[PDB]
Amino acid sequence: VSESFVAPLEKRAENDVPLGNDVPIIDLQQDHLVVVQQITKACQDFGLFQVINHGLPEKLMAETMDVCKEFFALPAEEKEKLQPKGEPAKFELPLEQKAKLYVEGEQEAFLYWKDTLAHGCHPLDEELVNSWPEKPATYREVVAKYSVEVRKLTMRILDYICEGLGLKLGYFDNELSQIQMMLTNYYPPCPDPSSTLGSGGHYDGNLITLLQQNLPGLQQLIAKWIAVEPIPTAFVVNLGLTLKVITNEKFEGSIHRVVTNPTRDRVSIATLIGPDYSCTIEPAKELLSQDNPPLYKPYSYAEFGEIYLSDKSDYDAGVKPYKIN
Ligand SMILES: CN1[C@@H]2C[C@@H](OC(=O)[C@H](CO)c3ccccc3)C[C@H]1[C@@H]1O[C@@H]12
Ligand SMILES: [Fe+2]
Ligand SMILES: [Sr+2]
Ligand SMILES: [Sr+2]
Repeated sequence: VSESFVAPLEKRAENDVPLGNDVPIIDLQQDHLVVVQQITKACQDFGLFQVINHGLPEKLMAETMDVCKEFFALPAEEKEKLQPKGEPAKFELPLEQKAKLYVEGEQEAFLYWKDTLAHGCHPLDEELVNSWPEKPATYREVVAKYSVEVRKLTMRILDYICEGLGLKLGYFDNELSQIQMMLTNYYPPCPDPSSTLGSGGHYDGNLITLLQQNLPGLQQLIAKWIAVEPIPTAFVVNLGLTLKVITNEKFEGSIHRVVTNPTRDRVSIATLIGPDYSCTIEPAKELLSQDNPPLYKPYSYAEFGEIYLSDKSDYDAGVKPYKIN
């Protein structure tokens, strides 16, 4: 492969990462309190779990994966229409909600073996959807329905989390969940998987992420890496760095990466929900005491975002400047 994609030695993936047998798989059609308790335990101990019987239509999950795969099968001439000034966009602020193709990497500078389609999804209006891909013809109809359903499920999970923490229901149903970025990630086959990464190890910087996958490649850091079993009808829930801060580290964030495959391509669909760039992030005051003093000072989400997107020297580089006590 091109030297551009060669990861530094220490960041390269080992060839035989074991299945995470202890990744919680949570049935949302259990009794209400059982769901609250199992979600709370997974958030406290792991920061990554799967949800099944989650109420989002399996047909809609299949139709969305279909139209996302159809998008990445489009010819160059169509994909150029989402490359500002002839090039993929960068994950840097301002992060606009109009649809673009994105390149990603670390600055021993290297690129991730990944093409990403990203756009905002909330609130859904004519202007936003008109900024989405024109092809395939059904993308806008399908992804509009998908985005509304994934948000519905994410807000249910956040309210289970509220009940587990002892926060009032709807605590996150405000500026803290105003941004909904849908990242469709395309990992083409890689001739040298031993040297490349689909994505380096990271927390998602936002509040919470729901991830739809049907093929292997997602791994979690627990410093042992484990493989997250693809369940095509499930969502992987990744707790974000923002939720780690707001819970005053009562909850773990998900540190995850994606490895490349030499033979087959992979598409994943990540719905990243989190604060507006104008938000102030701090540990929830309702949970603080002399026994539980704040571990972070209040900070600008915009200021955090700039560091999070640029500085990859450590997983929590984004929040290091705001650590106290
Ligand atoms: C692999 N990268 C990581 C970093 C990057 O994430 C983002 O762009 C999110 C989008 O809301 C973001 C969160 C907080 C602040 C700013 C930006 C793109 C992908 C994704 O998995 C994360
Ligand atoms: Fe991620
Ligand atoms: Sr180009
Ligand atoms: Sr347009």
